[PDB]
Amino acid sequence: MKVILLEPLENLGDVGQVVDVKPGYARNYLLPRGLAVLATESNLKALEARIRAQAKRLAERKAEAERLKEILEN
RNA sequence: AAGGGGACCAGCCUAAACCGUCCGGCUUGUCCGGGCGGGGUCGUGGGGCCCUCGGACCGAAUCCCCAGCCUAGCCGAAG
Ligand SMILES: [Mg+2]
Ligand SMILES: [Mg+2]
Ligand SMILES: [Mg+2]
Ligand SMILES: [Mg+2]
Ligand SMILES: [Mg+2]
Ligand SMILES: [Mg+2]
Ligand SMILES: [Mg+2]
Ligand SMILES: [Mg+2]
Ligand SMILES: [Mg+2]
Ligand SMILES: [Mg+2]
Ligand SMILES: [Mg+2]
Ligand SMILES: [Mg+2]
Ligand SMILES: [Mg+2]
Ligand SMILES: [Mg+2]
Ligand SMILES: [Mg+2]
Repeated sequence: MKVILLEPLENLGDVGQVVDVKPGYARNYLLPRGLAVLATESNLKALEARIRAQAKRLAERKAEAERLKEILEN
């Protein structure tokens, strides 16, 4: 049962990682405790749409820095 | 059971793709979901989306009117 970790978890994986666990662990532990959500298609693109923003909104923190590394060093 | 002979005869709407809008959520958006509207309905497969071209007949099982019919009756030959 693939689920999306919402927290860095011991020997399981990092936050945002999609790992496989037994169903009982998912519905009776990981899911009612907020530690993860199930890897449905519905909130699978939710994950792709956040890695997207961060990928863009981080490289923008890089593109603007250069727009001054070129100015000031000159 | 197929097949043959007959009775009757009639075919339709939708889900999904893709658009639009509204509302919700807080994993902030090219986000997810819920509505509603548009789209669409097929087996030679069909539909969606993008290119070129071509630009009125059909018609309900729904509604209206009417005939007809039903719920009383009536005329009716000649000792
Ligand atoms: Mg047979
Ligand atoms: Mg027959
Ligand atoms: Mg919608
Ligand atoms: Mg619809
Ligand atoms: Mg429609
Ligand atoms: Mg249609
Ligand atoms: Mg239609
Ligand atoms: Mg329709
Ligand atoms: Mg048809
Ligand atoms: Mg065939
Ligand atoms: Mg096709
Ligand atoms: Mg008919
Ligand atoms: Mg009909
Ligand atoms: Mg009489
Ligand atoms: Mg008499």
